[PDB]
Amino acid sequence: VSFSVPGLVVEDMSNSRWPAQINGLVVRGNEAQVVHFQNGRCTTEGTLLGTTTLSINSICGLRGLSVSQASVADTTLWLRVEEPDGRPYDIFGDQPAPLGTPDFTAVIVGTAIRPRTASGAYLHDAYVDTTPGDADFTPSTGNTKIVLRGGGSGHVGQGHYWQFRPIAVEGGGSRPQYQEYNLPDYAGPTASNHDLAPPVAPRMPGELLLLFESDMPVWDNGAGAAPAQKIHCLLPNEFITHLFDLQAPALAEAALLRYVHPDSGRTLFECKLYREGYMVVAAPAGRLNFPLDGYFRFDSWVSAFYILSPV
Amino acid sequence: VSFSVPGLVVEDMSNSRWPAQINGLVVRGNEAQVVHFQNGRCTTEGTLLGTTTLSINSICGLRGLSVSQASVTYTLARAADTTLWLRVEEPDGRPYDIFGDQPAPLGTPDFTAVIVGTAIRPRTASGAYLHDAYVDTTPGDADFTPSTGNTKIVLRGGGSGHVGQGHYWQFRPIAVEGGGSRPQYQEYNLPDYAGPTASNHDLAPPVAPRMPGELLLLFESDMPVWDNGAGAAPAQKIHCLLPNEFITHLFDLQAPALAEAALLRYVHPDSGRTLFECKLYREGYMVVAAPAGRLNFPLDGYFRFDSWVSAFYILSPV
Repeated sequence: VSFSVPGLVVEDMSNSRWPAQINGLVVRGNEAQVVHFQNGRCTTEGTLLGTTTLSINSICGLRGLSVSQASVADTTLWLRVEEPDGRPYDIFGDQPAPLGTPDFTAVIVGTAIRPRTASGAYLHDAYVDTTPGDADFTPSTGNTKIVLRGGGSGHVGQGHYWQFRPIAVEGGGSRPQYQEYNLPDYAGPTASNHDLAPPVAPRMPGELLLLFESDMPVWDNGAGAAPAQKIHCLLPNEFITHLFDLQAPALAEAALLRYVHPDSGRTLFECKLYREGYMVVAAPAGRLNFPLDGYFRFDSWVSAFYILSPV
Repeated sequence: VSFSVPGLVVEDMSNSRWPAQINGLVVRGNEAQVVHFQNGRCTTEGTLLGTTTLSINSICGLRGLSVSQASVTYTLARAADTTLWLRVEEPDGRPYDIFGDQPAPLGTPDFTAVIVGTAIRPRTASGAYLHDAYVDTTPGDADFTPSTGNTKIVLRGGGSGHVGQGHYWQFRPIAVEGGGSRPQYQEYNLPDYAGPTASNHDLAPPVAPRMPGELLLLFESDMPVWDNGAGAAPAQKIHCLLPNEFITHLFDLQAPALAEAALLRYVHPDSGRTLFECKLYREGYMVVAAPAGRLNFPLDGYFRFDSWVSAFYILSPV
């Protein structure tokens, strides 16, 4: 099985850590906080890592059956968390958390949805605090908490299927900071993480990480004063499904890709997609100034010692 | 270039008319209302039709720059609302061509209902903003007019002072209204894209199986319902001809059709065999030799292409 990458242009593709179109290409330096994404992790061989799911609608979310408090103004909701396919989450399995679980610290605003109940369907505005400031973000233990904002009393009875779907993160002066590079405590304050997908840092000199950018919406209680935000991922969802389906064996540490712009009738730049599923370019940190209507094309397998032409 | 379909299991794939995982397979009969979807339209050769976009996050939504009004019980709750006016554009940010080959901008909602969601103003230098919102796509609202280059978004209960012109906005769908005396959600009913005054144009063609004993196979998802926190409205579904992963697969592949339909087999790894077979017609829909109603098969199986066949090929019953 010969290797290949999707022929879709970048602005057609989507973020694998957040529900959004890709609208930017940026190069990140080797900052103190190392990239440790749990979502959007796929090898060139199509091996999924961390909490990565192929179900785009399950990304950065929680779903499962409601349960009572004792079994574990606003209204609290308790879920026994499960996988996107509906099968139960394996506590002592090979994952730090259920697939699609948020992989960063913030207060995440969104909707709590109870779609199938015979007594009638329900939804309400909700938020999930994934910072260590909240003791009850514990999806690694099999249960987690969701807060229904301003209402929801009488609707959180046990035995019903719920979903939390993300809309935005909180911003503003006295709200918890949104830190997309900061991994949460999946097991809460009392316990440790396990089976995390490995850190991403370029080994070779002169090679920096290339990230796919999206806008990150911000909630500030209707003020409209909080500063605009971004969120990033190693590979687009369309890349991940392509590789997973293909299951092509890696023939070298990296695949040399060229970014091809039909209008310009030429290649604009080239990059290295490493076996571990991240891209690098010989370029300094910061936003790349290229049109997003170009696509990546695979040309050959190269070693880690291959010297890229500057961007 | 040989034809093929994705090897992904069904419960891994997503709906091309709504933001949701696929969780059902159902067979629809030839009802009075013919399937006329504008989103989720792709031929087996990878030709996109209607308002179909490859950007899954732009599906059933509206985006563009804000504009002034001059540029363009129920009554009580309405007074508390704020209207937002957008000059609609494509997902890539390029302007909508009013006299182009589309009934509306790509990703526009293709059914009549009140759609609840979020109005997002994500990049403004003065600070980012969002608010709870709804879009009335029924002929009951004169101002759903995306075909004309402008449409309306209603901010529920607030938003005054935030709807100034010149800023980038998005409307993203969360649910449809379902309350007792609220507009009906009718996923098979095409909206008036130009409003009451003008007619639609360049609609993707109707879908109805020609061959006898063949009914349409649809991919089902849950549809969330908003009823102002009552929780009494009955549960809903939404359907599509092909999953998003099918559409991107065909678009990238660009394989020429060698016959009227592609014979697909549904393969279940645990059972170690094919469970049923179907026909994927060139026009981009699937059919099966089966009566109407929900199919009872596990969703951890995948479709596999076996050969090109004519419309007269007789499928084995499901």
